[PDB]
Amino acid sequence: MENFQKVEKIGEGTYGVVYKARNKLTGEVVALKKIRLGVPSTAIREISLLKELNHPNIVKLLDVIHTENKLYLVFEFLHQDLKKFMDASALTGIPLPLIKSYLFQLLQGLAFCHSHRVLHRDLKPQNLLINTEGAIKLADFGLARAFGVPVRTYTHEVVTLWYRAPEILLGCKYYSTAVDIWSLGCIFAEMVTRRALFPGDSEIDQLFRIFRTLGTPDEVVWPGVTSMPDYKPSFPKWARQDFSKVVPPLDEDGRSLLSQMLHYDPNKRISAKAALAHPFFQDVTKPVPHLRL
Ligand SMILES: Nc1n[nH]c(N)c1/N=N\c1ccc(O)cc1
Repeated sequence: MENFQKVEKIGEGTYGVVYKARNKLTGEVVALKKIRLGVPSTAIREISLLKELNHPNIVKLLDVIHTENKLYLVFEFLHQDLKKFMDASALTGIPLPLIKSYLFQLLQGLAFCHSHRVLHRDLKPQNLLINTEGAIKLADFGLARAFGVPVRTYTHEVVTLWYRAPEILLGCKYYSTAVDIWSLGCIFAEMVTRRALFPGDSEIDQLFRIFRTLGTPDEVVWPGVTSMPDYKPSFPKWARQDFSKVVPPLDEDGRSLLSQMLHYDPNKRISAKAALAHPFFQDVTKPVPHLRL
């Protein structure tokens, strides 16, 4: 604050408004997130850890400014998010090579964060940001654990459930890096089909949409599921569909990979590091998007 000229709003994440801003010294143009709330010290301490978790696929946290009831996070500015790009690209879709490049890069971002035991917990197309040179980067990494995840944002807009892993929906309190692999799998499926995979509009709806596509989980596919807090014996028991029906026209390597990322059992679900070795990525390249900013 003080030091920043606000130039436009670009965002209203769960925790507060994001503005494009110019630093009145450095020249530099940044995204300034003004987080509403003085400030609880554990979150300060947590957020500050984030200043060292740097990777070319993680949106750089430039500075943390704590002043009153006032927490501003100053990030690297990128000029659009994947949801806007997807919307823009709807008539033809994102070309597969670009989809592949984006998935590859996000997995790298995740492998990095995961290797330092940092989870995102709330990946969604809105927090995947892209630039003109064919990069894509994860934003808001680590903010969920620092703060919480609320059911509504500061604006009352509802927090999307569409990318939530089933172990979170079933009440697992101590979930793992696997939850980000689930989310990125849903996002990969959405890029390919141009439709969200599981667009739930409540927690039961989200879970039943998952069950309807992947089969109601049981003790066979997921040891320990029926003991989870929010598991009920009364869930309907739906059959698994083929992936071939779910993500046409993804090829067999794509489908193989997606299936591994969407394993019910978080223990069996593919890691980011293992995903990077999958044959899907054998012919990966780094195309430039056509970007109309
Ligand atoms: N549109 C954008 N360009 N660059 C950004 N960083 C950006 N938007 N949003 C965010 C959102 C959250 C964040 O932690 C960082 C940036």
